[PDB]
Amino acid sequence: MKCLVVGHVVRDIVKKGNKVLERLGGGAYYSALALSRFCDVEILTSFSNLPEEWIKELESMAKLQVVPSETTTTYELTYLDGNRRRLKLLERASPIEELPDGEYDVLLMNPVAREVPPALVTSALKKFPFVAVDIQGFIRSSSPGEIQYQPIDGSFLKGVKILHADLGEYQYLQGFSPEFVDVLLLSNGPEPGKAFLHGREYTFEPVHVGVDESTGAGDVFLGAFTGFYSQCPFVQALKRAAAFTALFLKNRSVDFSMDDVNELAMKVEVKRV
Ligand SMILES: Nc1ncnc2c1ncn2[C@@H]1O[C@H](COP(=O)(O)OP(=O)(O)O)[C@@H](O)[C@H]1O
Ligand SMILES: O=P([O-])([O-])O[C@@H]1[C@@H](O)[C@H](O)[C@@H](O)[C@H](O)[C@@H]1O
Ligand SMILES: [Mg+2]
Repeated sequence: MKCLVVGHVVRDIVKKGNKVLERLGGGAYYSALALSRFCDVEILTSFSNLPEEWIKELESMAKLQVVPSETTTTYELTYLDGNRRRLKLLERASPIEELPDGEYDVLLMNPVAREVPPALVTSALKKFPFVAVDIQGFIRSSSPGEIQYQPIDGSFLKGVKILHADLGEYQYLQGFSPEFVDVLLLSNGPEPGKAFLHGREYTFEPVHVGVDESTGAGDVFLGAFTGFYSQCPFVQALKRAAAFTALFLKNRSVDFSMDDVNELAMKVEVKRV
């Protein structure tokens, strides 16, 4: 397979206690990282400058298509536990307005700062047969600071194959019922999550891991699920996505074997109804 992941790569300023570091982040990066274990990935993104080593990391995992920009999207993430976080947008790269006219088995739209208009999802749903979406960058407002949320109508998501939102993000979605999409992944950090298959609800319990931050969790979970769902029954795909994401969080990498994923996935609880 061949997939296109769309959205800004980010200069993350990660703060955990009194400690601060810069690293590569973004929905596009993290979702591509997950999908790189399943397929050839390309990333449609925008940025201005990034460190040579970060550009090498991206180009080792994916072909890059970069919309010119004079700015690079930059977020400060402050972690008070592993999941409870403050996000502050410091800088935003150029919007993404055009899709390539090549042919991909999967288009995954994962913006972080309103860089993908709803209109582009509608274009994508016509020019491509399989579209997956993370909602995060659609419900955030675009201006600098502590992030604000804006509700949106969900009707444009009809036809989306797989959609992911965490619990706090979901409440800003409206004109929306889960059956608008083939699979809704509704996650809640370390706590139990929900998955809907054609609107029928399942619950899942993630693998317990002790982490000082969870940056990229949702992106990896969406990316890995999209990969497993293409080659596993629904439930198994859910379990393997959870396990993969759990391995990513402690390894903060995707440099573990698929056999370990499959072993861990056996222990993930999933219930129907
Ligand atoms: N602290 C954690 N411990 C164990 N698993 C986690 C943790 N945080 C996230 N996960 C896994 O990642 C998935 C998505 O993470 P979540 O934090 O819900 O999304 P987002 O990063 O978009 O907020 C969860 O459903 C869970 O499987
Ligand atoms: O943690 P998560 O929900 O997968 O996604 C995160 C984005 O919401 C955030 O804007 C970005 O700066 C991080 O690098 C990461 O991509
Ligand atoms: Mg998220």
